[PDB]
Amino acid sequence: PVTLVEARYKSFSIKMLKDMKEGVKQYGPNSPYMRTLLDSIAHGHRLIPYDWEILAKSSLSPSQFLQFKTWWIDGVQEQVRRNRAANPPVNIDADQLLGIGQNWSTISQQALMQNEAIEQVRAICLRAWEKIQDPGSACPSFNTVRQGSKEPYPDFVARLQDVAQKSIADEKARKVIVELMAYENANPECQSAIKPLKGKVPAGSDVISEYVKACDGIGG
Amino acid sequence: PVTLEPVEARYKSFSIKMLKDMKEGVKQYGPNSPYMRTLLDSIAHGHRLIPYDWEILAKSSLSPSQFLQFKTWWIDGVQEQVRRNRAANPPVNIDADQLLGIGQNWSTISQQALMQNEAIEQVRAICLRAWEKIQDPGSACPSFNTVRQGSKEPYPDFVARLQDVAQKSIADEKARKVIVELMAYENANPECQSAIKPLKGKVPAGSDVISEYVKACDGIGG
Repeated sequence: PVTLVEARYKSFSIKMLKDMKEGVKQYGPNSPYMRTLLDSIAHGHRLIPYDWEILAKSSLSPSQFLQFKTWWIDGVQEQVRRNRAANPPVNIDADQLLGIGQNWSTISQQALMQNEAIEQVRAICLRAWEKIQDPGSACPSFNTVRQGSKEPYPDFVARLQDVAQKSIADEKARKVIVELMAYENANPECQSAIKPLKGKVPAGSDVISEYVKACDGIGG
Repeated sequence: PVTLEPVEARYKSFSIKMLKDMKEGVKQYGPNSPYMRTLLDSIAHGHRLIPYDWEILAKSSLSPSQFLQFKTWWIDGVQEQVRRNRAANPPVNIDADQLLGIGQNWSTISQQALMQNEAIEQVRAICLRAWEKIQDPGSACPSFNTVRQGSKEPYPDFVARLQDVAQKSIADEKARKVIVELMAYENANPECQSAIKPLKGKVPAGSDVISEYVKACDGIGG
């Protein structure tokens, strides 16, 4: 990252890259430990689009760098359409956020970027990292995730909370969908255990807290 | 119906539309739908119905196998009114041949057009209870042991059958209220008995028992 009297760009150490690879390989790219570590890296530095490529290339499988680059390209193609419709329109084109082109293809040209382009490339890079799949799997639809027999209830809810995180982009639309689907796809035991509790949050609680509290020793 | 205009009491028959919609109601919804009960009550309470007009309105708007029941329960409901019309002091001068519209003194329209209002309320309360025992066109009234909720049947469709049985068998409604609330638990399938068991014996406020029962079986039926 770059350090603010002029712009000086220094690569990462070996320890940071070793920790990132050892995290991604063992726990997954979207385990909560990796999200916490990645947000601590990104919010605590000044990342140019060179550094997202250096970080993601040296940490991900080659089957996952393709997905990272693809959803980065999709995110900047949608962010450009909201950038020209401004009043005044901002001078943030596609080739300034992708880190390629004629005027933006070397680290000396990129190190003189403003705060708004930094905070705009950060959100689309994080949303790109949020969509990277696990090595052997594909993202399923909501018709497939059902609590099978002999399976705990929070293990069932924590699959829905991830499926609704890869697909749907708005959090308010995530909450209503997972609150609805937590009752329809449940086992008959947890459905009968959860039916007298529906639509009743007592005080300062989440709905799914009382839901997982309700059916508790049911499966096993 | 008859009109008391200057007094003088003239007789006028029903219209054609007033008989036509009564027949089209009875034929389609049933004789004891909630629509026909209010329609018949609005006809009866807002007019002056002598026992000729009840027979005209009942003959022109019912099946041939249901006039045989209306006339029968009319006869049985006047066989028990005189037992409470001479055995209560002072005994009133209302004989059997006045509420039935037959005999020698009460057999023509001009004779029947001059009855007193106590006899009018009495024949009204007999006929409205006679109408509540007419059966659907192919059915006999079952007993309380045979109205059991079958599997894959919703709950309000079962409680409605219970109230339909209890409206034909019991004449007192205060005893109707306390039997449906017991049979609603006693005659349900186990999928609603297990869902209704923790609720028995308490209602919070502003409610009754039979709606707090049906709230707890919201999605259990098939």
